[PDB]
Amino acid sequence: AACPESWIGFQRKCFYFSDDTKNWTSSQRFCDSQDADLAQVESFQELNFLLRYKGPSDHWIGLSREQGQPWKWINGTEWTRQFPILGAGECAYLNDKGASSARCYTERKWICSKSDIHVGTK
Amino acid sequence: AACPESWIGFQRKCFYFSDDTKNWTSSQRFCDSQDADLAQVESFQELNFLLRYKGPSDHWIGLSREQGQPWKWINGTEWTRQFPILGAGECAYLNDKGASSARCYTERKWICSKSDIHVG
Ligand SMILES: *[C@@H]1O[C@H](CO)[C@@H](O)[C@H](O)[C@H]1NC(C)=O
Ligand SMILES: *[C@@H]1O[C@H](CO)[C@@H](O)[C@H](O)[C@H]1NC(C)=O
Ligand SMILES: *[C@@H]1O[C@H](CO)[C@@H](O)[C@H](O)[C@H]1NC(C)=O
Ligand SMILES: *[C@@H]1O[C@H](CO)[C@@H](O)[C@H](O)[C@H]1NC(C)=O
Repeated sequence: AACPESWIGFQRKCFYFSDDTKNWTSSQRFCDSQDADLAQVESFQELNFLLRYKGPSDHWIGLSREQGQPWKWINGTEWTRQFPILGAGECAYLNDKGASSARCYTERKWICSKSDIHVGTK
Repeated sequence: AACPESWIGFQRKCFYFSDDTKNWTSSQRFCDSQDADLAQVESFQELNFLLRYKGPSDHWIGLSREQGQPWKWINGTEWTRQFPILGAGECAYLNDKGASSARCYTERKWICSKSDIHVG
C-alpha cells in the first residue's frame, strides 16, 4: 500500500486528518510517532486539497515562527511562501478558506504528511 | 505513484472528482477512457469518504436502474442496501446526505474509481 490505512493519498504524499484536538507541539509529537510531520505544505495544489478535505474546523500545519521572524518548516529552515499566512500568532493552522495563525498552546485538530512508500529521494 | 496525478487515494483505490459536468453515460465514458468506472460505491463507509471530499455539487456515481427494477452497479451486480438510493430517476448521484437519482441526460459532476496500480 502506498499510504497507511486510513491516510489519504494525494500527489506522492499521504495525509492524516486527526479526530482528536491537541496543542501544536503535541500534534507534532503525534505525527513524528507515525514517521511523518505536521503537514509541510509545499504547493498551492496541496493547500487546496487540504482545505477541501478537512471540513469545518481549524487544523494545525507544520509552520511556526517568532513574532518578528519568518515562518519556518519543522526542520528549522525558512519556508517557501506558497500562500499567505494571516494573523499575529506563532503557529500556523488552516481555517475555512486559508492559513492563519494563533498561539501554539491552543488545542486544534491537525494534519500529518509523509511521502508515499514508493518515493525515493536518491 | 499508486494513483494517477490528482486522484485521491483511499484504501487501495483511486478516486477522480470532476471539475467539469457531463451527463451520466458520457461520465462513464470518461471513466472507462482512464481505465476506471463511475464510482461503484461499495459501502456506507466509502460513502462517508466520498461525501467528505466531494463538496457542494451533485456527482454521478456508478449505479443505475431500469424503470421499476433494482439498482445495479456498472458491473451488473445488484446493490447490497448498505444505504438507500433515493428519488425517482434512472441514474444515481451523490448529494450531501447520500444517494439520490435523476434523468440520465442532465448535467452533473462525476466521480470515477479504480484499484490502485499496486493491487495485483
Ligand atoms: C501541550 O499539551 C500537552 C498535553 O497534550 C501539555 O502537557 C503541554 O505542556 C502543552 N504545551 C506544550 C507546548 O507542550
Ligand atoms: C526542510 O523541510 C522542507 C519541508 O518538507 C523541505 O522542503 C526542505 O527541502 C527541507 N530542508 C532541508 C534543509 O532539509
Ligand atoms: C461490483 O462492484 C461492487 C462495488 O464495488 C462490488 O462489491 C462487487 O463485488 C462487484 N462485482 C464484481 C463482479 O466486480
Ligand atoms: C450525453 O452526452 C453525449 C456527449 O458527451 C451525447 O453523445 C449523448 O447524446 C448525451 N445523451 C443524451 C441522452 O442526451
